[PDB]
Amino acid sequence: GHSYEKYNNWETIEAWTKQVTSENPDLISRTAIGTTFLGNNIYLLKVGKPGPNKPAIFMDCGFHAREWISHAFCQWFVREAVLTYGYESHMTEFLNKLDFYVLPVLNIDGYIYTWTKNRMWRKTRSTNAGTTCIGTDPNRNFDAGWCTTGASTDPCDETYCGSAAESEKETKALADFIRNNLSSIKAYLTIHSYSQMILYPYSYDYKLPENNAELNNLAKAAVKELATLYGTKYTYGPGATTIYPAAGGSDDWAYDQGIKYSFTFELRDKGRYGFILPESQIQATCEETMLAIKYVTNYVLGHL
Ligand SMILES: CC(C)[C@H](NS(=O)(=O)C[C@H](Cc1ccccc1)NC(=O)OCc1ccccc1)P(=O)(O)C[C@H](C(=O)O)c1cccc(CN)c1
Ligand SMILES: [Zn+2]
Repeated sequence: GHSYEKYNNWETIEAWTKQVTSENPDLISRTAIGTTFLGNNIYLLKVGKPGPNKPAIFMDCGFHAREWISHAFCQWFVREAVLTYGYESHMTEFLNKLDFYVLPVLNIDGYIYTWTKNRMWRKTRSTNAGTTCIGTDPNRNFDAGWCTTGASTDPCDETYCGSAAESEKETKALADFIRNNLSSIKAYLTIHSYSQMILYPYSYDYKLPENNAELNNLAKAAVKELATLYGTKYTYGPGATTIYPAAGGSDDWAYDQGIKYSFTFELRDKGRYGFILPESQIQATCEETMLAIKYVTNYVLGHL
């Protein structure tokens, strides 16, 4: 069975996407935007009060297989949305005025592998010609300074950038969807762990985005807001200087598509447990993260 305070395997998450949609058809619709390399369904949940000509925010989780708290957050977010709609004024206004496209698990094949074989797997599970080595790093697979830095051209490495930009069915599916909905998508949020950061462009180069002052101010406010709940401290900044230059990232790509608010989140913790964050921290992690996501949403809506 599904639990919002435990990590759920894909079979369970999948069943959840069907159930939560069935239980909230006036707030959620489920579509599939493609299949993974191993034929799993890439579900996308459209969360919001249905209406014509609505702007939208896109959020994905589960790019990297071992970052389990990421997957957990997308599920937590959906429940908060549906349970509080009509009662909490902000979320009610959010869902009335816009749609959240929530993609709960992008790299499903990798996620399954972390359950069945290797808890520390990161990449996809696609095969590579000429080698037994498996998988491409999805966050090096986008058309953003593709493979020019912070990436490997070797299929055996954890940062393999792929045979070409969007060589992975999963990243192609995500890019295709966003490209088809550019007119409506006003912000792109991509959830990772760990390190407690909010990153914004650019990561593929040290250059700064045209609106970097605004993004910095937005990130600073979001981290302040996050800290109010449990005191959790995040840092923030351009990806390249805040972690390290890394080309082919989905956040850089989305931004260069014209999506002016594009952020990567790195959730708890700072390395005590790392990727193996205990389920006992799921609730608190998700609750504080909600505050930052809602803050960003409120800002974006107020600046349409
Ligand atoms: C613990 C997290 C910070 C993950 N990092 S990781 O699993 O250790 C692998 C990652 C691989 C890499 C190679 C070359 C250049 C940059 C990054 N290494 C890394 O982040 O090392 C730094 C580090 C290590 C431990 C704790 C904090 C920071 P991530 O979510 O996988 C980081 C993410 C990525 O590597 O795709 C990322 C790095 C730079 C910029 C962005 C924004 N697009 C996103
Ligand atoms: Zn990651």
